Amino acid sequence: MGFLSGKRILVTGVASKLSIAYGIAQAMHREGAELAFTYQNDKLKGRVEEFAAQLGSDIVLQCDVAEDASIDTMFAELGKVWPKFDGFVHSIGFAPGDQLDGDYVNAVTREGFKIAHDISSYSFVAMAKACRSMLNPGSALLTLSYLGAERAIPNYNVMGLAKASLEANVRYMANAMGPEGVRVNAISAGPIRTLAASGIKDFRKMLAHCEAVTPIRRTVTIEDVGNSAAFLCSDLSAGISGEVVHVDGGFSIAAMNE
Amino acid sequence: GFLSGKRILVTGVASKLSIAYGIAQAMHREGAELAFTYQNDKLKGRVEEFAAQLGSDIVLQCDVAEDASIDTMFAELGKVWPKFDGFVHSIGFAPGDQLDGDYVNAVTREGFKIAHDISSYSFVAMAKACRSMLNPGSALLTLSYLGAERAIPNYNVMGLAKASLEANVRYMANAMGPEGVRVNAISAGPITLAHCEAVTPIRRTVTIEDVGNSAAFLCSDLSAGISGEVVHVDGGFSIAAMNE
Ligand SMILES: NC(=O)c1ccc[n+]([C@@H]2O[C@H](COP(=O)([O-])OP(=O)(O)OC[C@H]3O[C@@H](n4cnc5c(N)ncnc54)[C@H](O)[C@@H]3O)[C@@H](O)[C@H]2O)c1
Ligand SMILES: NC(=O)c1ccc[n+]([C@@H]2O[C@H](COP(=O)([O-])OP(=O)(O)OC[C@H]3O[C@@H](n4cnc5c(N)ncnc54)[C@H](O)[C@@H]3O)[C@@H](O)[C@H]2O)c1
Ligand SMILES: Cc1c(C2CN(C(=O)/C=C/c3cnc4[nH]c(=O)ccc4c3)C2)oc2ccccc12
Ligand SMILES: Cc1c(C2CN(C(=O)/C=C/c3cnc4[nH]c(=O)ccc4c3)C2)oc2ccccc12
Repeated sequence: MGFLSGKRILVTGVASKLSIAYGIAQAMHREGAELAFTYQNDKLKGRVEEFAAQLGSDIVLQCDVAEDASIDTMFAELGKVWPKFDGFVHSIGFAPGDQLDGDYVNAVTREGFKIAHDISSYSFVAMAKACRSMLNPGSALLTLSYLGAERAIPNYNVMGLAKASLEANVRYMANAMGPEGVRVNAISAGPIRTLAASGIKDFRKMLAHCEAVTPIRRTVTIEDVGNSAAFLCSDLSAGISGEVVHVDGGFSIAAMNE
Repeated sequence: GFLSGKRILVTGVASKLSIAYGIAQAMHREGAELAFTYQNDKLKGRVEEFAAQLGSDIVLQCDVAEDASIDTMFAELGKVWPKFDGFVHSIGFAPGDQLDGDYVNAVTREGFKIAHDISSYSFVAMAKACRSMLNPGSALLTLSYLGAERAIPNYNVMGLAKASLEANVRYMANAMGPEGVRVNAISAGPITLAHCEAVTPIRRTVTIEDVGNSAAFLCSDLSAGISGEVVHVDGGFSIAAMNE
């Protein structure tokens, strides 16, 4: 048996085969995890349904985290099979295309601010509220974050005015939920390129440097991420709640090279 | 007067107890030329009254909720300070509702939006609206708390906005640096507003004067080498643990 044997985990944000959350799933299922899957809208149903086919899970349900009701009804349907389950993965994030443009001050708008903080940050706790009662004792939550949340990176702009908002969200959550036997963590992924660079400019060159400058001299993979995520979602990490773990190959710990 | 020859806009004065009041008090003390904002017909009275005390009387109606109010105040200010050297962001809100008991239970969609909207977005928003009036060696400032960095019971969604705000500060500095603008936050300790003393290194809380003279400094050219920085004016409470 692999660990997270015995566990039921819901995994959000699975757009593709190179979708990171595809990695989180892989690692988990590879370790005998029974999963469940949400898709955003009818456009992604497909499709993700098939990926869940691959990973041996029936459960396939719409969930547009913009709407409290959609999250409610999602979980309600999920309860039909999983009266209880053991945590979910939050690999959701968005900010209107225009938002991640050039100069931050220029580009950022109240609405772009609103959406980015709603979808990449609030949504995570939104889900936690709706399924709080459905969490077994010893279940864990995870969400995915970036170094933007910690530092100013061009054309990331409002994204971590969000990821920072989301980074604290982790903490307060982990704080409110421990008493009842729940751990909230987050992985600071390096890059790692998936459907997200669909608003990120300058990307082709962006990876090489920072590959020559990462302590390990390669970018981390959806496997590398999937792998720390599965551990952070398994009982092996029983003593880790409220921590923002970096999986960037050590990128954020170097400086001035070369 | 190490702040002399400078024109700074202070927001968020509402009482003698206000942080912004000590900031202004401290700022005039160092010969700064000051301007103020009110947010209510309520507040207009007191703010105007303190204006006279501090020798200035640029006093304008500004509610950071409305992108429109914002630009009109800046427009009105440009008439008297066509250009100036920065502003203090002593604002924060959560319709709370929110800062009572369990975090997850308390928090709501709207509540998350409103906190973030006023406590964090406002700060950049103003910055857009006066980009153009900012003289080189300008300084923006905002008042934060430790709840950004650590989960304080009952601070709840505010923590997340300050987190977002401090993020915001780092970005703003980075965007505005090529034009001589510095941005910083004071992570102030406990003291309008809304027993660390035993655990605090200096064995007392910071005071409006403490925070005052730091703002002053951060907004003067004496703090020339500091930008995008969250200075903990909390008496070293940030950095200690388990003091019996
Ligand atoms: N290098 C990277 O790509 C990188 C690095 C660090 C963190 N992250 C984070 O990891 C997560 C996954 O992004 P990714 O780029 O790896 O894969 P991705 O870009 O395919 O993930 C995007 C997901 O956003 C979701 N989404 C957007 N709006 C939604 C809504 N209203 N309702 C429901 N779902 C919605 C979709 O379900 C989609 O699967 C994001 O939170 C992202 O910020 C990515
Ligand atoms: N004293 C403390 O408890 C403490 C400690 C650390 C940090 N802070 C921070 O300092 C800042 C100021 O708080 P304070 O303690 O000085 O008193 P306060 O919170 O009463 O003053 C805040 C001011 O915000 C203004 N305001 C509210 N909504 C507004 C809007 N929509 N548009 C424009 N202005 C608006 C009001 O005029 C008010 O005087 C806040 O950002 C707070 O988070 C306060
Ligand atoms: C790597 C890397 C990233 C990672 C982190 N991931 C994201 O947060 C993506 C966010 C995002 C946010 N909003 C978006 N909106 C869109 O319309 C299309 C794609 C889109 C992506 C991609 O962001 C960077 C910004 C600057 C430089 C490098 C990176
Ligand atoms: C409080 C509060 C705020 C802002 C002002 N900020 C603060 O000054 C916060 C101070 C604070 C916040 N949390 C704290 N937590 C503690 O446990 C003990 C000290 C402590 C102090 C939060 O905006 C509001 C809007 C409506 C209603 C209440 C508030």
